[PDB]
Amino acid sequence: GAVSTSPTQSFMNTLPRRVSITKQPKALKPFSTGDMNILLLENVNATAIKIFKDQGYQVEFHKSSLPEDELIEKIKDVHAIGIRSKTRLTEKILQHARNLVCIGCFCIGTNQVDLKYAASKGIAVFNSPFSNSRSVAELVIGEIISLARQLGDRSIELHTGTWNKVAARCWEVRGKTLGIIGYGHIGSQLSVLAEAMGLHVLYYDIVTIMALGTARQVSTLDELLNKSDFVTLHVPATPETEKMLSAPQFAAMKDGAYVINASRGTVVDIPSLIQAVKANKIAGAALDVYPHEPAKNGEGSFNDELNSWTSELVSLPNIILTPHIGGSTEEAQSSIGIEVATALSKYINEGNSVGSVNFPEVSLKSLDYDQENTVRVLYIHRNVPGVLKTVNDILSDHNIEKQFSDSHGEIAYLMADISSVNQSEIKDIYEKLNQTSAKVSIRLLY
Amino acid sequence: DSFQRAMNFSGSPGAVSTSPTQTKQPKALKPFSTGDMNILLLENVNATAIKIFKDQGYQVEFHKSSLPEDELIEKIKDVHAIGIRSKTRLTEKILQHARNLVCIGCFCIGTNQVDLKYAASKGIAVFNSPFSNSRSVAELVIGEIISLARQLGDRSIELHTGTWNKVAARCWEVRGKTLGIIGYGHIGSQLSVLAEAMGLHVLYYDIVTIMALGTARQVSTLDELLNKSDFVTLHVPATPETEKMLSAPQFAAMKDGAYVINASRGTVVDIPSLIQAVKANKIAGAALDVYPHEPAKNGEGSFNDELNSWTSELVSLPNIILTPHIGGSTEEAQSSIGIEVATALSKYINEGNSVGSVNFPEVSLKSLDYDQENTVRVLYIHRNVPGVLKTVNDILSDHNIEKQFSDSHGEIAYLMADISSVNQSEIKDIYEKLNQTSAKVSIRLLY
Amino acid sequence: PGAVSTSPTTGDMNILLLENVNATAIKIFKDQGYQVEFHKSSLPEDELIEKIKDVHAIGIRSKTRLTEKILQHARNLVCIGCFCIGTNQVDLKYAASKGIAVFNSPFSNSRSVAELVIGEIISLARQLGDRSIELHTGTWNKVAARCWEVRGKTLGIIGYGHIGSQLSVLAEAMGLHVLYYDIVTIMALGTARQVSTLDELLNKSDFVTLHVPATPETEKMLSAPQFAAMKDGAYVINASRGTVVDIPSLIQAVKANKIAGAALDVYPHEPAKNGEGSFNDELNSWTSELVSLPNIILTPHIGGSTEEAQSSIGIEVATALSKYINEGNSVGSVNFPEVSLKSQENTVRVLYIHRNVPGVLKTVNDILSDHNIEKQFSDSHGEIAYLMADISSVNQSEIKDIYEKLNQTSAKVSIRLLY
Amino acid sequence: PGAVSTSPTQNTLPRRVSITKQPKALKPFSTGDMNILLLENVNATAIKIFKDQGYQVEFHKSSLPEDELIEKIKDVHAIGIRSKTRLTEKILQHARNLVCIGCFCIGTNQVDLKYAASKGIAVFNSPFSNSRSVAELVIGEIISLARQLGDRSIELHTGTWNKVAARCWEVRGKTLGIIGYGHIGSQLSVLAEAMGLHVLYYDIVTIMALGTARQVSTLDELLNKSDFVTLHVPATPETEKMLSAPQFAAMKDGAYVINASRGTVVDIPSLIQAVKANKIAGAALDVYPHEPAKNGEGSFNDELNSWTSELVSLPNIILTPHIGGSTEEAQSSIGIEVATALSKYINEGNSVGSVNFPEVSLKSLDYDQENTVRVLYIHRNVPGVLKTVNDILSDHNIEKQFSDSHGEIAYLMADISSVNQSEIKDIYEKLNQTSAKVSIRLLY
Ligand SMILES: NC(=O)c1ccc[n+]([C@@H]2O[C@H](COP(=O)([O-])OP(=O)(O)OC[C@H]3O[C@@H](n4cnc5c(N)ncnc54)[C@H](O)[C@@H]3O)[C@@H](O)[C@H]2O)c1
Ligand SMILES: NC(=O)c1ccc[n+]([C@@H]2O[C@H](COP(=O)([O-])OP(=O)(O)OC[C@H]3O[C@@H](n4cnc5c(N)ncnc54)[C@H](O)[C@@H]3O)[C@@H](O)[C@H]2O)c1
Ligand SMILES: NC(=O)c1ccc[n+]([C@@H]2O[C@H](COP(=O)([O-])OP(=O)(O)OC[C@H]3O[C@@H](n4cnc5c(N)ncnc54)[C@H](O)[C@@H]3O)[C@@H](O)[C@H]2O)c1
Ligand SMILES: NC(=O)c1ccc[n+]([C@@H]2O[C@H](COP(=O)([O-])OP(=O)(O)OC[C@H]3O[C@@H](n4cnc5c(N)ncnc54)[C@H](O)[C@@H]3O)[C@@H](O)[C@H]2O)c1
Ligand SMILES: O=C(O)CC[C@@H](O)C(=O)O
Repeated sequence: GAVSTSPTQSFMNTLPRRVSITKQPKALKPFSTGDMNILLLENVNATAIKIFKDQGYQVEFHKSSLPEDELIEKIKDVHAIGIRSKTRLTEKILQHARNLVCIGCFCIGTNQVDLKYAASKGIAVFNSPFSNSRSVAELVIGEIISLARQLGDRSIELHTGTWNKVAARCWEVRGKTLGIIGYGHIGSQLSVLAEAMGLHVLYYDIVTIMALGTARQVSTLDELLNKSDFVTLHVPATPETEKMLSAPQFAAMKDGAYVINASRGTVVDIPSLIQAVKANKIAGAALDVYPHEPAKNGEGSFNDELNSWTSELVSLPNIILTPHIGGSTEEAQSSIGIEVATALSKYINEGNSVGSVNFPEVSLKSLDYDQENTVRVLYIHRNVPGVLKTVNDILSDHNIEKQFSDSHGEIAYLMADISSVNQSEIKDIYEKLNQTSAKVSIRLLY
Repeated sequence: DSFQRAMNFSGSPGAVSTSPTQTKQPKALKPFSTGDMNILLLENVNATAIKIFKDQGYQVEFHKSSLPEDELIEKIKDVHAIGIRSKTRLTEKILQHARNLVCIGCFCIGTNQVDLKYAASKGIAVFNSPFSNSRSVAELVIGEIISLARQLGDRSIELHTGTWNKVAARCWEVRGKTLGIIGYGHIGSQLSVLAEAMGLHVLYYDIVTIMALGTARQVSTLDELLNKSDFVTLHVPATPETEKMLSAPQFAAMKDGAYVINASRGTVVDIPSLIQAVKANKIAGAALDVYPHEPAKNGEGSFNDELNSWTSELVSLPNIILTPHIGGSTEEAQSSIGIEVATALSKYINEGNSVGSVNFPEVSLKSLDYDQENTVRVLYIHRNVPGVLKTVNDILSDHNIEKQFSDSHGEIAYLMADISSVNQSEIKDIYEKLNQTSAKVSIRLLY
Repeated sequence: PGAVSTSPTTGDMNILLLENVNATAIKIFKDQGYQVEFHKSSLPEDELIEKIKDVHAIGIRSKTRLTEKILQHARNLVCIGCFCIGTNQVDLKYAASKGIAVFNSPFSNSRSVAELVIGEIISLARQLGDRSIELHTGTWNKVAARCWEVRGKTLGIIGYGHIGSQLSVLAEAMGLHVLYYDIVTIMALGTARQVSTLDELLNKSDFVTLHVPATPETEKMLSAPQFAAMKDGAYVINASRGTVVDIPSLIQAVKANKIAGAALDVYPHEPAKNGEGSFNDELNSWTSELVSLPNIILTPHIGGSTEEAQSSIGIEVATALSKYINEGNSVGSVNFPEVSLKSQENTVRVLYIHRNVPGVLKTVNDILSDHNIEKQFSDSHGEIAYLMADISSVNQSEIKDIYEKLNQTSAKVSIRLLY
Repeated sequence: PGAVSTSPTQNTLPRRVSITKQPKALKPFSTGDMNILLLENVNATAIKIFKDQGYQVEFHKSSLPEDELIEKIKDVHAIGIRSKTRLTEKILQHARNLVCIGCFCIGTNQVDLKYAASKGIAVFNSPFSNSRSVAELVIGEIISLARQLGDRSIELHTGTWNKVAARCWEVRGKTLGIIGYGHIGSQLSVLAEAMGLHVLYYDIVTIMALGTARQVSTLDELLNKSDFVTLHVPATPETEKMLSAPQFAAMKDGAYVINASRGTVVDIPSLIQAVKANKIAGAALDVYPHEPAKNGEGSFNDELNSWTSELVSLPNIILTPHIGGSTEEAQSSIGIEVATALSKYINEGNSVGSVNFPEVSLKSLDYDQENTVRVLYIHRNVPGVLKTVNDILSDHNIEKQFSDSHGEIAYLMADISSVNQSEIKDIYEKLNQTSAKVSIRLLY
């Protein structure tokens, strides 16, 4: 009835990637310490080895994990350690790590590390949560097509001599609808690929999320299950996602629809999927993840003793099974290398703990090249009253340009930039802070 | 002199200048011959075709496979149109018995299963569907690119037999990789756009200069494409030049750990040389939809050393995807073929329209309006000799001819004429006169 | 879809060009080797008569009247090019009666009009015209009130034809939502939506624009009741036809602050020529009223007045006349049957224009019966018909014989043989 | 002869709603109600955001005489202005309660930023809210100039019918040269491509193109190859008169010039001369070297800019009075940006995006952090102040703390737990009598 102001809101005025004309960051070196020793285990990617050697750190590399007694001896001298999933950094092991500044988990998982014990010794732990997104999104595009045309079945037939040309119930993916459960890093990336392959994209999330492209958020999962040809899961493991696709969800789906799970091994009830496929309700499925997975690669590893429905699952048509290869590419392993090595490096060189999984997240803008006589104090301490009183007293002869402290449990982390400090005064500040009683670990960068 | 004002002509001062630019209802018609229309459909044509024919009111007989030769002969005696696919062989042996047949539908690309020349000689028009499977093949390839990049087939076969084998080594994200398309035709150009959207660089080789879609680039030699591509895929016709165009020297021109995809034609790759390139770790994987020798029917021991001798060798190799000519085996493709060919046969029967025919002159005329009473359409198939239009236009000379179109194709020609103000007495007279001209091959009148 | 299911899917030829047709046309004709005479305006009737007695093709635009009085003297004329949409300046029936084919350019101005509208949308949304007129007379008047970003607003297109569908894609790219009303079901481009009633479009649109023909149904189709159906402070654009809007009712809707602005390219009465006192109360009585209103953009029928449009007309019509002369192709002709044939030695093409009566193909195909006819196409248009036949193995002696025989048939209107 | 190998690897989320813990809402100590004063007809979106916080809001459509402004500002905690209200030291000296200033506009020169910072007063503005509005204006002027729309309409409004297709063009296929590929330039780029123009841009920085725009290394390459040239640059000494006689000579015959950036960036006498010589076919100007302070009837004339009578007598010139950002949507977005900024500064102490202040903020306290106070301590960047402050707070655990400096001023923000109402008053009075203190608030 009246022309009127459109819904416009200022955060939608964006700017493309450009080159700053910044001032050179001052490079900072620790007090009293010599060479940084990095130990990398479990065949971390060469991108990581390179980033560390270019800093001038000494790097020791291993393709697998170490026996516990060998790991103990090596870890005594080491300043940073990179691991993946199979190295268990327990208190038994970390108690001997007198020099360790940080731990890199070159992977998503961090449970192999006793995070709380580590924090208690002032050891920051970093990981790579989102480095595998593109690899999983592409896997799914490939499985959509592969399921749509029963590729796996065709190839297995031909490899054993059966020629079975079938158009019945095989589809062009253009025009079909993809239902994405969880519009996160993977879900939103998959959305754009799926639209490019000519699918209509619906998504269900527990949060209101701005769509990419022409994807549509649906308010209930049953709308998504009702209207989707392909349903795919990109959710975390929570109690709410635990078995969130079970018999009633498969009944809500279309006859001859398809199910894809490269999220978490718990999110699908497999006995109910097996039964939905056997009833010809579900036309095919692709699983990358299972309730129980072997610890190592091997030849009889995937069987009825690991998951009891294995012999049933294997005997079904149009089932694609993969052994957790969602993120298993050279590009992903290489990006993890860069993300985590860069993270450890910024923590060592600048004290930046943003993205740490067990630590307060603290950082400060870099000092300029030309800020002569400025020191950065990195003070990890016990989260009790009276500690900033102590510290800011010790530093009170010098102007503090800026300072940031934050806490995480029983631990806290102060970072302060102080100006006009000569080398005599630096040694004095170090020894004073080193004999405070709240101190867990201290480092000064100059 | 006037050659400076000619190099500063196709160059310019600098001037703003013009950019480089660039209802009535159809009357439905029925033949003069009594007894309707029998359609025979073989080899499991799609339901879209069955529906189009029944809605015309034709009597339709449907079969899911082909017939023995003796059964096919007896059925074809009464039939007015026959739909087939690749495995029904309409030889002269069979078509000699087809006294009523007006047209043949090939619900597929190939027409070699039909003796097209014998058919044309009897005034039988043949129709097919060349370009209906394009999207289906392009999507197959996108899926095999990813599947090969990630060794999906190998992973699944392992797990189905109980082997857990997680591998990132030489498994890749296809974003950033380069796709080399050999043959930038209907399928190649479609695949190009998909591949860019999946974040591949696309190069293509063709024997002709073709305008790129998107930001694909044409390379002048195949070896440049083989040198620069991570994935190589073939979308070419079967010519003597494409016969074994990827052999040992082309695999040596390719990258270490590159990939080969062939959903074009069974002859275009030399398989013993591919087997050898894979065994030497030169080629990291391959997907084949088509083979030199393919079984005639689906079956359990059909794909073996007796059909192609290197079968047992090929199957024992890692990261090999084998499919049984399923490039165009989708519901959407089979359904579009259904509609294209059944619409074509239907317009040929109801209106005489032979456009898109593979063995016939291509002739058609605008539909007559609903309300054009007393108008007949003459469909006269004859021998392409002088003096035939003289004869025909004489026979019709008492009636105004609203329009007429004749065209020739070899020894056969096809006249189509719309004549107004014709009563039923005069119609029978025209029919019997045209039916006893000596140039006549077959005649039909629609009113 | 409650189950996964299938998805949807030659230097003898004299050309005379009048009224300043575009150079693209002059070039196409000279590259054929035709002799070309060009004029920037039209000719007096007596001069036109003398020139036309030898002309084989004539190009005109809107102001040259090819009456029977003039065409009766055109002994050589094969065809007429209208380098424009309109053809009423030509007596089409008399022309057809002499075997003269007439061609025009209906759809060459589509992009030019669609861009004009995108510009007027923005200009009206921000009162640009008013701002500039103010400043040109010294008034500084910065105004944000009721001025809008077009992003998010809705465009209502009446008539989703060549112009409407082109405008649709532009408007979406500028971030408008597009609704359209047409009297026919038309598949949308992009994410435009067809609305089943005009009143729904008027109710839901911020900008309303007209791209319809002049029919009795479009005659004054936007009047007082349609402006009442529109939003307060909505906008009206008419670059279709001068009759389609009731202007006194638009004036009244603007005066009542119902309509916030309007752009008109077309009027009920327009001057014949450019001039200084041409647009006034004697031409349309509401002129002084219309002019005194805020946020009204007035243009003098410039919707298709670009270099690119004039240039495309040049190419379309000159190519058409050229294919008619060189190949007999009459497809796109406005007053003639539409006939053409796919374009070695010893083949002739017979072009026989004749009276549409029985017995004529009998006569003609008799005359040609010593020679094989490879193909042949005849069609009719009223009292006239047009045969085109390709005959093989013909030497120049036999060609002259066929010509003289066809030239003395009684149904004949005009004949030409191409070899 | 090649080897397949790792691609060159370079993950966001789309905007989403948080399902965190409910933010604890915080109220200042010694203060009662927050009074907001809004001048110069700020948009209703701002009035609404402030009343929903429960602030008392006084609104005016214009600016105030200096003596009235002085009296009102004595009580006021936040003031919103636009370009014409001059907040000098003369006026701000009497601002005993003022916590912050909103500039509901891009410009902040009307405010004495340094004096303000010296009294602990944070100033906020809206730099980039007008981008889309300017980009659309330009698309409209491109078309309007290409078709001489303005000239046609002026003619008809006076009774002249003048149909012209000569040197009138479809913009499809033409080239747009964007000088300054910033917020406006990059937005315009995408629009222009959609209207079928080829886009070149010149910038002093390497900027990744949107779409199929192409960065050119020199300005004269852009001037040489463009049909339409448009300016979206800041006022620097390098942009001062950056289009003058030599740049117009580098441009195409019958090309077009658009300036909705800054009033100084084009040399107008040289543009007038290029148009008169038929070098430049048309121009649109939104901005001038001298502009009137207010709307009025004889404001734009030879006394303001001497070439006015010359400029106005030329064909195909579009003149607008600084309306690049004058839309409902732009004014409304400014409303939201600045009112939200002032509100977060008042309610949470967040000074990020401040133009004259250290940029400090802390994650919100949870609903269930009972007995926590937030200390907002604006002081002098001199040694020994954190010693004093962290001493005063040393009976309480500090959960977190962030101090940063900007010249002679610094700003500490500290979250302290387990504080009852007795102890809160004690901390306030101690911090209020520290010698480094400029201003202090506590939120609890
Ligand atoms: N298969 C593999 O090898 C592999 C590799 C990488 C990641 N992953 C897994 O994939 C999943 C997604 O990774 P990501 O980075 O995209 O996650 P993300 O955290 O970026 O996003 C997950 C999404 O799930 C949504 N969500 C949470 N609970 C939900 C619920 N109950 N219903 C619906 N939506 C819900 C969240 O709102 C969010 O949008 C995780 O489980 C991750 O560990 C697996
Ligand atoms: N696998 C299947 O089920 C299936 C399905 C459909 C089509 N096909 C086949 O795919 C192929 C492509 O079909 P299309 O529709 O895209 O064909 P098309 O005719 O449109 O394109 C083929 C292209 O190959 C080019 N070409 C020919 N010889 C070449 C050579 N020696 N080197 C490089 N380029 C060459 C041609 O110039 C042309 O541009 C054909 O063999 C067709 O039969 C297979
Ligand atoms: N101003 C100019 O200089 C200029 C230039 C070119 C064309 N035009 C005119 O613009 C108009 C549109 O031209 P076009 O090329 O798009 O024509 P078109 O014939 O392609 O489009 C007309 C459309 O309007 C629809 N329509 C007809 N009557 C209708 C009605 N009563 N209500 C709603 N829809 C109706 C038709 O079905 C069709 O889709 C015509 O009048 C044409 O002559 C003007
Ligand atoms: N007319 C109005 O009402 C109005 C409205 C909004 C903005 N503006 C003005 O428009 C301009 C653009 O605003 P914005 O938000 O895009 O600015 P921005 O700061 O995002 O972009 C300016 C761009 O200019 C580039 N640059 C700087 N100096 C340059 C030079 N000498 N030559 C070329 N490029 C140069 C910068 O690198 C940057 O990319 C500013 O002057 C702004 O004040 C005017
Ligand atoms: O081209 C002309 O002569 C102007 C009028 C023209 O628009 C027409 O009648 O189509």
